[PDB]
Amino acid sequence: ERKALVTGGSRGIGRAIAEALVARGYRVAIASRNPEEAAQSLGAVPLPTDLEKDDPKGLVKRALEALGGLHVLVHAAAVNVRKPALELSYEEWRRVLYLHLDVAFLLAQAAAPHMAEAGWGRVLFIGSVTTFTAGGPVPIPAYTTAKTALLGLTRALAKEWARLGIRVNLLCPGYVETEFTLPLRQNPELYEPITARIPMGRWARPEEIARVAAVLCGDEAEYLTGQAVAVDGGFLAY
Amino acid sequence: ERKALVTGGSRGIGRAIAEALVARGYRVAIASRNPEEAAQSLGAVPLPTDLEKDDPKGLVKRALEALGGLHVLVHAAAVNVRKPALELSYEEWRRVLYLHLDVAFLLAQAAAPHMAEAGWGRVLFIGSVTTFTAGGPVPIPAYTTAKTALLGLTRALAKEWARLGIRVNLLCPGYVETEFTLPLRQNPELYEPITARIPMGRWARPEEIARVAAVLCGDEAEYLTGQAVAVDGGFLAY
Amino acid sequence: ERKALVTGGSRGIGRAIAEALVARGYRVAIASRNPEEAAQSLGAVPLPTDLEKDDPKGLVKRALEALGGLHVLVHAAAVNVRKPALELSYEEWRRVLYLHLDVAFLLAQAAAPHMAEAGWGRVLFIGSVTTFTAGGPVPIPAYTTAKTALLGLTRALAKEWARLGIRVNLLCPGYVETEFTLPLRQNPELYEPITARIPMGRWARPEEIARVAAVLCGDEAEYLTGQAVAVDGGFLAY
Amino acid sequence: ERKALVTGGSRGIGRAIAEALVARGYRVAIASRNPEEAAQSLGAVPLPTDLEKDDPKGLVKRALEALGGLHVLVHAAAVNVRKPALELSYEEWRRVLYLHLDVAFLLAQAAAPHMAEAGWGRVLFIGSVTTFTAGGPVPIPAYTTAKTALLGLTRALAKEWARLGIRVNLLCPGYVETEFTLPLRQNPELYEPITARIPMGRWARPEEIARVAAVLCGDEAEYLTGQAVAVDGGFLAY
Ligand SMILES: NC(=O)c1ccc[n+]([C@@H]2O[C@H](COP(=O)([O-])OP(=O)(O)OC[C@H]3O[C@@H](n4cnc5c(N)ncnc54)[C@H](O)[C@@H]3O)[C@@H](O)[C@H]2O)c1
Ligand SMILES: NC(=O)c1ccc[n+]([C@@H]2O[C@H](COP(=O)([O-])OP(=O)(O)OC[C@H]3O[C@@H](n4cnc5c(N)ncnc54)[C@H](O)[C@@H]3O)[C@@H](O)[C@H]2O)c1
Ligand SMILES: NC(=O)c1ccc[n+]([C@@H]2O[C@H](COP(=O)([O-])OP(=O)(O)OC[C@H]3O[C@@H](n4cnc5c(N)ncnc54)[C@H](O)[C@@H]3O)[C@@H](O)[C@H]2O)c1
Ligand SMILES: NC(=O)c1ccc[n+]([C@@H]2O[C@H](COP(=O)([O-])OP(=O)(O)OC[C@H]3O[C@@H](n4cnc5c(N)ncnc54)[C@H](O)[C@@H]3O)[C@@H](O)[C@H]2O)c1
Repeated sequence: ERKALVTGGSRGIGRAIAEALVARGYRVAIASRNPEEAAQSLGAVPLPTDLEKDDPKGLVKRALEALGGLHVLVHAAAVNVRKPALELSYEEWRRVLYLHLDVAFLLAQAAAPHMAEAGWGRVLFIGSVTTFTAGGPVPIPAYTTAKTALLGLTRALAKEWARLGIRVNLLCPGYVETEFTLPLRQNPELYEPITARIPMGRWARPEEIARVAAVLCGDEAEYLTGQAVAVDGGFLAY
Repeated sequence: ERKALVTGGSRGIGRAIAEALVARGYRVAIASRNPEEAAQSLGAVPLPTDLEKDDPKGLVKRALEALGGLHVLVHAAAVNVRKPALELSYEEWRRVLYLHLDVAFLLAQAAAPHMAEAGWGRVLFIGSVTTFTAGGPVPIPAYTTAKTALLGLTRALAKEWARLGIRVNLLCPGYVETEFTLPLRQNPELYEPITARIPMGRWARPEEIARVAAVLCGDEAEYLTGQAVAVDGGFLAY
Repeated sequence: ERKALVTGGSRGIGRAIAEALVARGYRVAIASRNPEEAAQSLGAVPLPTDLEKDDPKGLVKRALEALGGLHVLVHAAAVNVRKPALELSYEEWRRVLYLHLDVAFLLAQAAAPHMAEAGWGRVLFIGSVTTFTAGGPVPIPAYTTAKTALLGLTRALAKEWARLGIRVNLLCPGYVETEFTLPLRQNPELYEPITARIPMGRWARPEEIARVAAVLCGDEAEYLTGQAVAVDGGFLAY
Repeated sequence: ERKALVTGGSRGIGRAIAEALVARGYRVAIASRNPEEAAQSLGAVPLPTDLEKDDPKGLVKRALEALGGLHVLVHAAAVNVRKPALELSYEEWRRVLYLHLDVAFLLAQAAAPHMAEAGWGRVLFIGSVTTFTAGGPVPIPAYTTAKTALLGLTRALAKEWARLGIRVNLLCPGYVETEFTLPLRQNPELYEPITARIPMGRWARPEEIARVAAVLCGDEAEYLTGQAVAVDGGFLAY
């Protein structure tokens, strides 16, 4: 019955979220460049797309048609350029901000009318501990800016769409074991100082993050909107 | 199998949380001055106590004995003195801070060893939108101070007990329909300006708040600790 | 002796900041489309530019040449498209994000080497109460997103440039009497609900905001960096 | 002309603040157990008191009489019990909360009428990075709770007293070189992991913190109230 679109649903956190939603009985479509294999394994509809180039409006239209509706949107598609501000080019800055922020806006804007028609919707953007900090030993100014910007977008859309039955929140994972953060794990000068600040003493498994994502995509969030929810093993609280 | 103690479990939010936990299969004990009737209706163990006077350590000991263990602690017992700072006496200030904050510390401190023995625990303190604001048109300086203090306590205990398998979080409800907030609802100069700032356009039902409380008292919060989670219909985001 | 560039220095807050810096003995250059008259009145160097189109790098180069150095950067140039998310076009979204955020990054990136050479620098971005909220009754999703994004950029640049002697902060004014907010003041449904939330009971004068801006552009901020400083008459605290 | 009372004014940050206020032409009184020597060196009026036992109301009365008025209140008196929550006794918990929080409330409550009579006042509470975190490797749950509670009190009093001409803020210093933090500096396992997170790469000198305190005790803060201002060398932003 609930129809969901998960971008970045072929790997890591996005895949875990798609998995959790399927487990809840949702009909799910995953979008990535080569989603076929993961979709078949997952029991989801594959929607091939390059979100760094393709019109987000088109993906939402394809999702609506493929699923027979659209109630949930999760934007997990990931990219990054880990360079200090003085080294980063404007092109690289825009590449990161476009996929993380602009596409978030465009996807949500396109999906909202469908959720409104159903009188129920859930938009879940993915933030980071960098929504509240600058990444510590890691040089990620563009990413930090984009993930913090998402909290403003979250509040803004939540405010405007609340009466339409749509809830908009920002899931902020801590340090999770996925391919995206391999560079962090392979550099002791990055991994050790960071992990020393995680009270639980370990990084998260994608499925542990997805447990909370599912909640934010369900009836549990009926009165929860315009908020960031950090699932970081205690990192920010340290 | 999971054993839970819910103070303030005979009415409002606390009762709704106790209800939600029983629905999850948890064995629950509710503590309030006259919990008998609610406990029988709820399917919970009654633990009569006046938390404004009785040693919190004693209540935890009684809960452990009554339930055959203790994995979850929810402190919802409520009181307030709605007077401006210049009118408030030190006694009144202490009355509010004691029940909301000191008792939170004492209950958690007493419960932690039991959760640690089990290798799994959940502590849920109850915050407020006043954990982030001063209550707007309502004169509640002591309450605001206590609910904000709880976020510091939440971070502190989460940091220290993470390795013991205990998660500590602060559920921050927005404006909820309970007896505690009747004064707000019966004064147009309070109710209208506040409600105009709630994007969803309505106050919450206790059960809607409890849906999230249950999550924070379950496996969904395995990697979620030291955080405030606001369930306010968009109020803070407005 | 300290050389400062203030974009948006011909009117409102930017003009007040330029004024305050000149009062501190700083040599100031103001940038706007037609800065001549204000510059002459102010005792500042005029730098004509259209920051919605002209390469930010070029403006910084011109400022360095005009002032004989560059130690302080204040980005106050303003624009907005007050339309709800579902009405806003991607072009309009980009127009707001470009001037408020992208240009902030580009200007700071270009100015940093000059501040580093001097071993002392101050970057002051201008945030808003929308860095922490969604603007309440005002439909400003793009602006909210940009002003919140600036806090991430502030933290990121502050972290990377601290050792170079540069401090980076975000001054977040509340509701100020300038031409930019005239639309808010001329609509009772906007002005009254907002002002009712300002404890001081009145909007700010640009010079009152500039008093704090000057501090963040001086030696007082030697150990203050990567922070937002809200000057809002108590609005956020309400 | 402006009269100020600085508790904890004989050493460290409090002394530096008293010094900065005297430099601004304020008539200052410092309160500590043995303030005589520092007061004479400082050019301030000594007010002997043990704030862990003596009625705060009495100190304010003595300050009013000694200074011929009272416009500014800075509460820097310090104490701490660095023990984990499970080791900490309720007495120790109360000792920390009383001096840091209860006394802050009592002093401000007593001073407000004097500031109101003058139509101008400044209350400056002292927070910490633990107003936003749990202290990292340092076991300070009571202190963390108290310093976070102060932000709630700050917002609450700022809201209620804004119309009286009083501004109330929370100065949150990072890691400062004073006797109070010697234990941190003498333990490599504490000092190194903490300092590695300070972008500026060094701890602050008390006078650097006082530069900002003075601003919050002056006309610069005319429109700044109910806020925390962190002066931490970039620690929180890291
Ligand atoms: N890994 C972490 O520790 C961590 C922490 C906080 C936030 N996040 C956020 O979580 C989200 C998921 O990241 P992850 O770690 O699971 O990454 P991942 O590398 O495991 O997965 C990235 C997904 O995005 C997809 N993708 C990449 N480029 C794409 C494109 N051009 N078009 C469509 N899809 C594309 C991939 O195919 C994949 O399905 C991101 O928004 C990321 O910034 C991750
Ligand atoms: N109602 C709201 O809108 C709202 C919003 C944010 C936070 N909260 C918080 O939620 C919690 C619950 O409040 P609520 O609105 O459900 O209140 P409520 O009046 O509905 O219930 C209060 C509970 O505390 C109990 N209680 C009162 N005094 C007690 C004592 N001395 N010893 C033991 N138990 C005692 C009552 O018997 C009852 O079970 C509180 O911590 C409150 O501050 C409420
Ligand atoms: N007015 C408020 O209540 C308020 C509140 C919070 C934040 N702010 C922020 O403060 C800053 C200043 O706004 P303000 O209210 O003083 O506005 P303003 O209208 O008074 O001044 C705007 C300045 O930007 C300049 N400008 C506009 N377009 C430009 C362009 N294309 N190129 C170069 N300069 C251009 C103007 O010429 C002028 O000097 C902005 O960043 C704004 O978002 C304002
Ligand atoms: N040192 C830091 O790195 C740091 C960081 C953040 C916040 N703070 C806060 O700054 C404030 C000042 O601390 P500090 O580091 O300058 O400490 P300090 O040890 O240098 O000075 C403490 C002051 O409090 C006084 N004092 C102690 N007990 C007293 C009592 N019973 N009655 C009256 N006065 C008493 C002392 O005599 C002294 O003047 C405190 O509120 C502290 O928690 C300090």
